[PDB]
Amino acid sequence: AMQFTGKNVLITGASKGIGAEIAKTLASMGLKVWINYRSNAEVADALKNELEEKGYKAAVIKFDAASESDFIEAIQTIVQSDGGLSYLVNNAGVVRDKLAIKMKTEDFHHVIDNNLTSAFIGCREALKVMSKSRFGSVVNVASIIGERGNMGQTNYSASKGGMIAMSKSFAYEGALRNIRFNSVTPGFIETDYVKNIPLNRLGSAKEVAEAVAFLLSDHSSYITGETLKVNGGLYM
Amino acid sequence: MQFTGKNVLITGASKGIGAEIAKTLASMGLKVWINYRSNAEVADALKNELEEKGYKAAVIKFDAASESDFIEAIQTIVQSDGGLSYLVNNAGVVRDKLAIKMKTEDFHHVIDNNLTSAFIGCREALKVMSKSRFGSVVNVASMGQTNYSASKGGMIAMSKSFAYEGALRNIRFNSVTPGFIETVKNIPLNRLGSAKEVAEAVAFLLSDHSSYITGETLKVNGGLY
Amino acid sequence: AMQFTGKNVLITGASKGIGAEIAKTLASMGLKVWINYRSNAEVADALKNELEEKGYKAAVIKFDAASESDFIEAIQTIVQSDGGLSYLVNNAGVVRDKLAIKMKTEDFHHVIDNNLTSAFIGCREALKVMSKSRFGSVVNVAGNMGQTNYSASKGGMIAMSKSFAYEGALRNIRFNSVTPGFIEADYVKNIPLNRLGSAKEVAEAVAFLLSDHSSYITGETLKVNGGLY
Amino acid sequence: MQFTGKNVLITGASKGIGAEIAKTLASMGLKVWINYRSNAEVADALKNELEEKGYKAAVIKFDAASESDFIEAIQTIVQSDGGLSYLVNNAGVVRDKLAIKMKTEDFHHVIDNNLTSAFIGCREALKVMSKSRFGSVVNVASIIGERGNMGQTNYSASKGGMIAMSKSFAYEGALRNIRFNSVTPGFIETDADYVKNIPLNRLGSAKEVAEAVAFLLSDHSSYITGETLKVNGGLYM
Ligand code: NA
Repeated sequence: AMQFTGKNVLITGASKGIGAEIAKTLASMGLKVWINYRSNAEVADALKNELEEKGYKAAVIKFDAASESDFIEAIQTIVQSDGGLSYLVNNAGVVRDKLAIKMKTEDFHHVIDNNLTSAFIGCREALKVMSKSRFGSVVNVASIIGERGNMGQTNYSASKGGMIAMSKSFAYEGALRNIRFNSVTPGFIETDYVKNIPLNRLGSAKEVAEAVAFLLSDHSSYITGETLKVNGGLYM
Repeated sequence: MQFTGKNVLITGASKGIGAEIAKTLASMGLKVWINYRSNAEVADALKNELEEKGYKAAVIKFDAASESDFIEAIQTIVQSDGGLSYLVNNAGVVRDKLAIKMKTEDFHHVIDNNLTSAFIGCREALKVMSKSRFGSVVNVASMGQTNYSASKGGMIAMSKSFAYEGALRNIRFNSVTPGFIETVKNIPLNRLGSAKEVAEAVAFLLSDHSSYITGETLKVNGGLY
Repeated sequence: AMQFTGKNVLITGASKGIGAEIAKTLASMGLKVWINYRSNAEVADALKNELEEKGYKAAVIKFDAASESDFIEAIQTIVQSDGGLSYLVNNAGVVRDKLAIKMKTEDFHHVIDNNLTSAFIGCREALKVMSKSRFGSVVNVAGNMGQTNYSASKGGMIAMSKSFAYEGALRNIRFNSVTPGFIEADYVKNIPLNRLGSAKEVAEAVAFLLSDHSSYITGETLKVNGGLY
Repeated sequence: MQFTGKNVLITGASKGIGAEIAKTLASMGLKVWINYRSNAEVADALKNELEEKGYKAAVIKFDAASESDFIEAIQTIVQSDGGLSYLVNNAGVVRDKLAIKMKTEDFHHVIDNNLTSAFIGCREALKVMSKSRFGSVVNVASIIGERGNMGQTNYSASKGGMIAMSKSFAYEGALRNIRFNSVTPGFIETDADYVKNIPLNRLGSAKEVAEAVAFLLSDHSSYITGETLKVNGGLYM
């Protein structure tokens, strides 16, 4: 177990895939995890249950990370239960791949609001809530697409490129008060194209999850404004 | 510089950097289309200035953030000129504030005006330049700047994705990232850049001289980054 | 304690500063540390002793990392004592800042040989020795006014490490880099975190990149500079 | 393109990319100095070709890896032309090997020929251009230097080093308006398994690289220093 001065963590879009592993990983290292879900209570509750059965601390929380007012409410709820919030992971993300010539503005906004605006709101709240205690760490989960572009993903790459850039700006603003901001850019993660990956396999959600954890942990305390690639050598 | 193409649309071309891009490109033989959003007088004075020097220039009102306006404007150009070879996404605003003071509206305002606008422009470029299997497109960039850095980081990333999508049809996409441009201690060249210095880098990236260059970001900042 | 599938680690220039902390940190997480020194046996022995007195596993080993033949001999020695080598840290490094117009070729080579060539040799040997067992991780510890030679050697190291990452990838030998900033107030003013880093903070990022935790990470550079770049 | 400066030295200018840089720059009115190491005939044939078209050109023998040879050669140019406004460090060799097969001598061979050579050139450019408070210098590197490569631990090292080093030079020349920049070519026509990963779906010409070098030297890029310009057809973004 990595070392955490903080006690709890909010993970957006934590119901499944990468968000679910981040919750597992961080729970296994002694943090109380808050598992944000948007729609399905049963999946999120089953995850919470699974973690409790292993002796870890976990809770579920319903909101839409793209909604300003839902995100503010959800933080107020956490501060009320736990006394504060030390850690945050902006993971909420959707895709809507189309060739640009076919893509409508609505398709572009849809991904921008759900991926970038959501991270802006989360990061803003983190700064509000973590400044009081002069301690925090935030990780934005982004993608290789945000660094290198992709055919059919003008909107995804825009939202991830934006997230990466934005996170650095936050890093500047949280720095004096020891609130760190960093990004992670997964490559191809399980859940053909393996040939272009030097490690010659897909990454697990776990491998991403453990890099997020490092960046939240005290081990990375002189690290802020960095992007950590977790892509098997696909992009260097 | 050499241009296979014949004309260019520049968004936010009334003044500052956009205006210099128009001058520069007009003096190198391209017919420039000068998009303005609000002030007709400044745009028409620019058009006039360029005409009086024997260059070819036109003016066009539309809001680059508006999908339907951008599509109409291109239709207008295609109708006058037969097509469009070059495009410069320059439309851009700032609204600096510390993130804790910043409202969602402040964030969207910059996103829609800077990033969404470049998306639309790029999309239309692709539609209109594919037919003729030729084009070049330049996306111009612009503590307290979470919204600006988001929109510009996004633009840079998005442009690369466009570069992928235009590549087979020889439609290049590239970015320029100006530093402090005239409207110093941390700038190695120890001076502000002129709008002209930005404008000539745009021109290179549109010119045939940069024909093996796509998906790139060109910094024009005096060594500041 | 972070998770290590591997058992031992060689650290070049481990006598003092950052190299010494990498040794302490990794020793405390259960790895047998090999403490390379070039000249002073006493300081290196005192470190080894300190770590053994705490119940950790540690050894010292004399060689010049810039020397091809010395480095090969030393690895042979390790393989022979421990059965193999799972981890390596190229930390051997010098500076010789001067303005380029005053800098001689000898000044440039001096830094290149001691920083870049040394890392090449270490990385090459890592690949030879780790390929048999299809497991390993390697960390290279890496512009500016007055530092044409340093930036050259560090830019090179960073680029070279990626090439290594390609070559070790099929055999699950990962290569990564770390780029410390100012490590222990007018220097501090340009650092967003507004303080110097400790050797520990660098040492723990190295450890992560060696640990199983970073197993899908290769060819990456990890900045440990407090937001300075 | 517009050049305030009047002449240019290009290292390894006999052939390939270096030759095209010379042709390009000659056709835009610069007096070009064509460095060669070994073969006089090829360099002379290039000079001849350019003179027959009414351009200004000279040949100059030296090894860019040798400090003393490079100093002499600049002294020669200053003596003929009054100064030197532009420089292109292009001298470069390859010696690909898998690292486990590579000897230290193989590593140095590329470092000395590619990186040390650029360091010397850049150093001299600074000495010779400072007096007149004007200059531009381009280090021709490679995509390999940005992304690394299987079998090119020594090439990448030397190009990664170049790109980093050039920025340091940019800092040191900035007050005196001496700009330093790099170019990183991708796969350039070498005399369809390479081509499939290139979005533009073709190899670049030596010309397309040559014209990017020219831009970076030209007055058109006067607010650009410490930058790396990729000329790789989208292969790396
Ligand atoms: Na061309």
